[PDB]
Amino acid sequence: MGFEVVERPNVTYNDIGGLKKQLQELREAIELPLKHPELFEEVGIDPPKGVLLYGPPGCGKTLMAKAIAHEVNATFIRVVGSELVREGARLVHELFELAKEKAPTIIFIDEIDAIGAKEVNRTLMQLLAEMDGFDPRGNVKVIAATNRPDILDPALLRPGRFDRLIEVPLPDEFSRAQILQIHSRKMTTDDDINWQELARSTDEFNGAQLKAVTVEAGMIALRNGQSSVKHEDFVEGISEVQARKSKS
Ligand SMILES: Nc1ncnc2c1ncn2[C@@H]1O[C@H](COP(=O)(O)OP(=O)(O)OP(=O)(O)O)[C@@H](O)[C@H]1O
Repeated sequence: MGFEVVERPNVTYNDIGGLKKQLQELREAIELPLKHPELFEEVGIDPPKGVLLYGPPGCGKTLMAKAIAHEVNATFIRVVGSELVREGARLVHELFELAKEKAPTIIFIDEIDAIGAKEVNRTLMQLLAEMDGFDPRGNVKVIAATNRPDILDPALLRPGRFDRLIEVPLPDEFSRAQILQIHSRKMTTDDDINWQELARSTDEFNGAQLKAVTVEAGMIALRNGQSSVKHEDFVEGISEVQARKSKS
């Protein structure tokens, strides 16, 4: 095993709420040079080998990464940084070898800070070696995620590495309403549902907690033997997810 391999992920840009601007930057960074690498050679600019997504948990970094891979017909391989801390230089190598074999590939490195906090450590040094190894205009791209871009060893941020940075922030009020709608699409909801009030009531929620709200709302409707989900069900679901946060 070692790291998640997904032959072709079934996630699209329509599954992502809000994030239009940051999704566009990532598409311009990875999708454009994959679909039309010849343009980047004509103009004489090396596209980025690594894109670092940063921001708080559950705001859709992983989503975006899977969605890119889908659009561009690539394999998606995921490693978790905290799992790479024990060996593991060997594992980073096997990762990039496989990724080349199953190319086109999108490598997603979660929690990169676990490995690259600031003659460097042996696992981190493999990541550096592997990225200097493969060339841009090539068809293996790396995407990394972290809370703390400030705590990263500046060696990761040097040219030819993760020299393209995108902030993936908490959803704004409009985004939150989209996120709830998106995760309610498979589920019959009343016409009388006020998505925008629900969005006002979820100040500081992330995408994962908004999805969880949809899930509890659906579960409350079930326990009540309803055949559709009511506004008051979403309001109780918000209240439940807020309770769980408090129970870290
Ligand atoms: N903008 C969004 N639109 C739709 N769903 C979202 C969004 N953000 C988060 N979610 C939901 O929450 C779940 C977790 O999100 P995701 O794993 O992408 O967050 P993250 O930024 O990768 O956090 P981390 O990598 O630190 O765990 C996803 O499965 C997704 O379904």
